[PDB]
Amino acid sequence: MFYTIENAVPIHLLRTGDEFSTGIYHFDTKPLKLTHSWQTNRSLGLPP
Amino acid sequence: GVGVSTGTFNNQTEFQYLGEGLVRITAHASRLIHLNMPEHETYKRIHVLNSESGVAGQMVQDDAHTQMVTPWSLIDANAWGVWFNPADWQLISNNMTEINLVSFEQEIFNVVLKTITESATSPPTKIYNNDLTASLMVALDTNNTLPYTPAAPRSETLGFYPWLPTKPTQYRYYLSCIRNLNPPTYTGQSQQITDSIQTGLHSDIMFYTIENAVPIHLLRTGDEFSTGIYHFDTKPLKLTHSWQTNRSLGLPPKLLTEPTTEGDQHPGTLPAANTRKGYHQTINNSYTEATAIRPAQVGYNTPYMNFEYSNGGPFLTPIVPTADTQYNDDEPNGAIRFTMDYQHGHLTTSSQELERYTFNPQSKCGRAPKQQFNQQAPLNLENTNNGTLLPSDPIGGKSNMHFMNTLNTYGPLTALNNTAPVFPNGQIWDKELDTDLKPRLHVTAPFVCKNNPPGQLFVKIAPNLTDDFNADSPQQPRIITYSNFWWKGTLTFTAKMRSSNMWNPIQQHTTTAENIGNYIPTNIGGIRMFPEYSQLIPRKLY
Repeated sequence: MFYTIENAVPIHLLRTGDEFSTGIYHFDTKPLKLTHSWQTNRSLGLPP
Repeated sequence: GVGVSTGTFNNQTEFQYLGEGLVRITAHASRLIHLNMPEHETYKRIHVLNSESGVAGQMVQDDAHTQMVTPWSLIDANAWGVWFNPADWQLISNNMTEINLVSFEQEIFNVVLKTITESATSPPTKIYNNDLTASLMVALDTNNTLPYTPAAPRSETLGFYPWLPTKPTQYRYYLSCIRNLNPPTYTGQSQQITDSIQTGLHSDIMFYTIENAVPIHLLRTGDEFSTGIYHFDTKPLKLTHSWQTNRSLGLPPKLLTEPTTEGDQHPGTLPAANTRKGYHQTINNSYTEATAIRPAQVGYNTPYMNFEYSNGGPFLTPIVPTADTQYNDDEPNGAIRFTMDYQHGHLTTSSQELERYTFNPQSKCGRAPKQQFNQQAPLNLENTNNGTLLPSDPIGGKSNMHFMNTLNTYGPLTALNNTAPVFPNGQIWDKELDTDLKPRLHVTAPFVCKNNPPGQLFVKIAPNLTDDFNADSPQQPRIITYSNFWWKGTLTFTAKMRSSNMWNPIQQHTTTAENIGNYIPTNIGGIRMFPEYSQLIPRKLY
């Protein structure tokens, strides 16, 4: 697999007075939990 | 509303048949519940360390952990025995190909609270009054804030009998442990086993309170209460068993010699190996059945009797329960041994308490490790004691631990089957483990709620304070009180009828003059509810 920036993507030239901006990408991602579980098999269900 | 009944008793089993062959199995279950006044009005955080836990070998016997003992009692009816009776089961399993959870609703009624006054006038006489005004506390954790604790796996469900009263159990959940058992031992050896436990990592402490997380309804004799009407979102359950194994998948090799004499004795002949044609997931120009291309892996060996150890301690690594092979193995095939109770089957009368009985699902998948084996590099029909691992080879130097004990064959190619419904002690639905990645099924029960599971029903007798104040003191004294209140639940399923496709008749559970005894009372009033196979209808797999 031999890729080339030049060969696969259009390149913008920028002089001091120039600017550039990504569009606005939207993610499609499974939300991330900010909580931790603790229970282990020895802690699941109805205690004897 | 003192002298008026709030609800109604009904323990009928309605089987509505609809178009295209579906059925609205509606199970009504009523039962007279009895509740005693909680003996310790507080929330206790107890540990548990058994002498047995800290001994050479007896590690498997470890019972350590921490309990949050609440003053509340729980009403769990999640267990087949609650809803159906022997006949019901026979019908459903003998004729439905699949069945699924639909709606469920409980209802508590005809509450009655009772005071008990002591009269030690010579012989200890008991006087029973009615505290018309006292109340019965009821709480419904709709959102499941309180830790889920199915009763079924500890036969602490409601009584599988409509004509017999029953008791709800003490609600107590698990709390973080920091169990220590280093290091494992073996029956004989002398070593110093450290056996400790200290309430888990602070960051993992979960201390719930019925009072703090759920609104509680007070109920006086004339009061009533009812769950809404919960709807399940569950993967339908198959009531049929597969049989085909990898040695029974696809196009059987064509024979060249059909027998000429009656009897399963005389078989047919297959052309020699070599001359056979087709795919091979091996090199040798000879195509054998054991070594033949199959769609996938039906079943899989799960390292058996393996004990894993995480914070809370050591524990057995669960195995998907599937039917045993002709070499009744069980333990490696996750068989499930239930223990009955004077209220969940098992002759009410019998002198000995509880019953045994192990269970084996019908779907054939399981294995017979005492048979399995491995060969090296280019296979080679005709082993090399050196290039062949056997079911009797010493692993890691121990003369009885063979490779199978450590062998795990799970893979993308694995095709597996779900647990089976176990009438009656079996659990029915189950909450899903809130982990980022979920399990493909549970062993506990066959139904796992995709959404939020039905709510836990809590009960506790309202403290009947005396005149000897409260507060400004440890444990408060109160009038001895108790309650008799009825309960009615309505569990609704959906199932499909079966149909004659093949030529031969199939399995079906029936009455033999040698078992009716089990479905008939005793000359004294004994009743049994011995468990029965389920999923007894044959099914193609490929």
